[PDB]
Amino acid sequence: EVDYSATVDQRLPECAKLAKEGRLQEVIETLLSLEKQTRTASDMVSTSRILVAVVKMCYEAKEWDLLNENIMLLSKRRSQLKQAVAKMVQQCCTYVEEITDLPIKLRLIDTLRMVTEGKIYVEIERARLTKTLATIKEQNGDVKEAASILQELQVETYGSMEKKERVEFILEQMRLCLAVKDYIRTQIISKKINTKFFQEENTEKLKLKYYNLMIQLDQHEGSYLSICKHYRAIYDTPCIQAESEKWQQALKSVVLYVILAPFDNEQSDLVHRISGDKKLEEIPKYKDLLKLFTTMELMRWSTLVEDYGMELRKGSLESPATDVFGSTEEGEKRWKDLKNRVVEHNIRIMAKYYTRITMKRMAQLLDLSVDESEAFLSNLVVNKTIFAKVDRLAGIINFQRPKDPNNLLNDWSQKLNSLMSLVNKTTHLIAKEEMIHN
Repeated sequence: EVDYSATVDQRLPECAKLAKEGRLQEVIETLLSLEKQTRTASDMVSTSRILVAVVKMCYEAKEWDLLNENIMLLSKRRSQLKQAVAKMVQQCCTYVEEITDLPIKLRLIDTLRMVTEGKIYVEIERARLTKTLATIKEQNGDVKEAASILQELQVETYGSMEKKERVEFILEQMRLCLAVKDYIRTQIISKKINTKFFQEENTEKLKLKYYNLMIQLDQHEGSYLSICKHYRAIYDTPCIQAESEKWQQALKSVVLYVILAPFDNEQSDLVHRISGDKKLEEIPKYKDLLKLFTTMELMRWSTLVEDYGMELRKGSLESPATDVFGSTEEGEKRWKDLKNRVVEHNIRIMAKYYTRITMKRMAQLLDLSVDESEAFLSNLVVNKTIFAKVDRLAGIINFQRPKDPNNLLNDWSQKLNSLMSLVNKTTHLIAKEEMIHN
């Protein structure tokens, strides 16, 4: 357009000197007139410098009220250039960072966040400023208010923000929600992160923070399998997989949580996947333990305790123990759940092999009293986990379902089919033997 350029180059140092002398209101009025001229001229580079010089002038002179009023007026000028306001806010957030006085900084943050509300070109600043506000509202107590302030920011919609900073914002939102114990909101916010982003270049810190936050979230609910998956995701990070003290702990937690997960197709598949790892040999006590949950035999709770409890609960100096079975309340609950998993595995094995078993023998093999074993079996039967009929009068447990004539005759027919196939295969093998020795 008219390209003022040097016109503001002449003015700005002069008004800066006058401001240092003490004249500000007249000087800021002169810059208001010059800003009007540039804005009508639509000179982006001149208007941005004018606004930046104005806010710097009101900042260096400690004119906090004047700075806030100038920000309000300059942001609200008619047909203001958006980039000029963006540069002005970018310069003002630096002053926000520099200011250490809490009330002045808070008022300046409020003004900046109210002038940048609902505007795309300053969405990043109002984001970062909000983060700063949240920090101020957390280091001074009142974590609930900081969580509420950072929660309303829909950072996933902010297109200009870098994906890395967006993920950092979501992680901070999740951490604040966890700090106020808002696990439902933590799940809702966790849904906003695509885990594939952690397969990219150097962002392993974000991956570790995200998966630790998810571990904390799922620990409260008790979803052991999800916790095991999260720990397995931590185990695959190159940073953790490069230090023994880190990947060993991660894999210890992986094993201890895949064991705690109730048996299903997914749990068995995960156990098989983990057992294929060779790094388990660096921690045999855990590896053998996993083998104990893979073998199709009875395992005794007393033997399991006397062989692994010290290595799991108290641990060793050479191999530190995870917090999975620590002395805290969560550790005690996980220990009880481990005993439940052991007895349930024993009941599964006893259902595969036994057809009928005495309640006394079942209690003896479960390291439980008759009443405790019967209650556990009843709980399993009601949940349709394991079929069993308890003739309590005779103290008998029947794992054998009544034989449908369809089922019996189908077993007979399957035997016939296998017999015929084996006869054919034997005939072919006989033909090969005839060929070889003729």
